[PDB]
Amino acid sequence: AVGACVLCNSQTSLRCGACIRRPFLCCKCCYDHVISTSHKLVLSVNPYVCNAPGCDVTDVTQLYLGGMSYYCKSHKPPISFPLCANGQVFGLYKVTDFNAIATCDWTNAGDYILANTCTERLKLFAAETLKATEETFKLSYGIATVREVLSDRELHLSWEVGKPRPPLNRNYVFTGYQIGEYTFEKDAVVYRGTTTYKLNVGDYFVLTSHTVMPLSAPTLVPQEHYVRITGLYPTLNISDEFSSNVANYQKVGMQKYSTLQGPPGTGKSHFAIGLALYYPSARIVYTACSHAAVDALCEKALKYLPIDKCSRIIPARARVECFDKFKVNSTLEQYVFCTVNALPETTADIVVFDEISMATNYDLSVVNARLRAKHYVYIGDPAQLPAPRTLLTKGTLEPEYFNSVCRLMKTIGPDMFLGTCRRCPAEIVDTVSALVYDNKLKAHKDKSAQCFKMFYKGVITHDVSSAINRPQIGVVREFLTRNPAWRKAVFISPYNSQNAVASKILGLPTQTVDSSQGSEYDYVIFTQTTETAHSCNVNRFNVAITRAKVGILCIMSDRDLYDKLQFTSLEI
Ligand SMILES: [Zn+2]
Ligand SMILES: [Zn+2]
Ligand SMILES: [Zn+2]
Repeated sequence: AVGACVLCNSQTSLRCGACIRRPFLCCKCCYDHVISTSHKLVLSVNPYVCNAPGCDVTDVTQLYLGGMSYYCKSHKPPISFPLCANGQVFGLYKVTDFNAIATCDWTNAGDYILANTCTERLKLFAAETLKATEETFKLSYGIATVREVLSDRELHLSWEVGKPRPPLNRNYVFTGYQIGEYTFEKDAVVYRGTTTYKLNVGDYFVLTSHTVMPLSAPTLVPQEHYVRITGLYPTLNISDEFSSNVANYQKVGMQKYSTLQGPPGTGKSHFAIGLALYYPSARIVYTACSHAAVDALCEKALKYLPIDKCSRIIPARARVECFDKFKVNSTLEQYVFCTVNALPETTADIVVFDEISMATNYDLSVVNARLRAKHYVYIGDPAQLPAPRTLLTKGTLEPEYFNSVCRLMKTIGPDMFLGTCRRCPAEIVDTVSALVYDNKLKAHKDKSAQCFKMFYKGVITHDVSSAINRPQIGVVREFLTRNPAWRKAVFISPYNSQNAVASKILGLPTQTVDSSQGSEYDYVIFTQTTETAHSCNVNRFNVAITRAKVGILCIMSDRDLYDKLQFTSLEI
């Protein structure tokens, strides 16, 4: 019970017993906390409570040191010192932002803003507090017990009365009782077990609430600039394919950490793997939050790096099928491909952290904690989608508050920018260039003349809160009869329930914008479904239309985003 103060580091015996993370606070900082918030319980070796029998005064502002023990006003002896005096709380070795972080419920955008604009030690406190609150909220939702099993991909669920019903999408992963992790999709519900188990009638599902480990490492190690490439040895014989990136690879080697903003299809993955080929002896750990982002780096490595120096690290509690062509769990291979949550304790010459828009400060810290590296490279795009904030319901989280890397990218700018989109027809590139990239994204491809927009509000129905627009799906169905080439299109919409209906009426493969990110398709059909904040979010809209290599059809509800699309308008 003798640690360091989360605000000024000063050693102390005092934690805050009201904070859910119980942070060590120094005498000066502990006072400024307890006098300004509803937080009054101060723990030490013993708690700061009235030592008098039966007395229930725990508020430190109402307590005194009577010799060696603690008493309230009613029980203190004549010779006693008030625990709160001259801006201090009595303890051994004798904050506005900290107070907002410590007391907020994380339902408001301003909470996240302050967790990303505060000091570095307060970013870790914020990250721990948020994640603990997120997990304790999971305990609040109602248990689902199996009433009857229809098929191998359908059952009917009995929901706990009194406790709310969680959103039934891919985002909410349940644990069966352990018969493995299970997900659900909309009385018939589609059940997807990570284990093919005969789901017995009477078995129940709960959202797995995990213990939040404390953070120690910063989100971002302190920046060091070097005059020469440090601890890395470049090739001279370097493949013409990666000639464009060489000046940026020499920037990576001349700084402790670097930021790469790579808009869609600009060569992020190419940049990541080309770093290995430019420093052929350097040990590189490839990390991202999702298995899909780590698999994508694996696929690009399989093509350019020797397969006997690559390992795919898989946690023994396997959640979804991931990359199978590398040696599994060989922690010591020159090239290690691992999700942030599964990272081992190791060192590296270079750490490459991919899809940085999806990373939380919690993740940024866990990386700096498990990996000690000569160089850290952060790759992604603050104009693409952040991790879902399940507690955030009031206000939108702007890109500059996604995490510490995105904040640097949006304030001082990224160290390196991939400026040329090679995936998308120019109609899409020009639209997103103006929308989110300040006219700095350039199109390699010509206009395809296969990018179309239709303004059609249709009719919005709701599967609980998830939205459906049957007319917008109807307009698409009529388009498909006249446009046979599009028969191979991926259907994209901001809503699972819109996609479930699109799948039955159209038979097209189906993707939410969020699940589409990092993917590409020749033809995309996008139905905006609604004019909500969710469906009008410029990041989500940017990701939606930059999935397409050849054609896109956008059935829009929002006049603003419709008018911004530099697409051929359709009638009907
Ligand atoms: Zn302090
Ligand atoms: Zn507190
Ligand atoms: Zn008392």
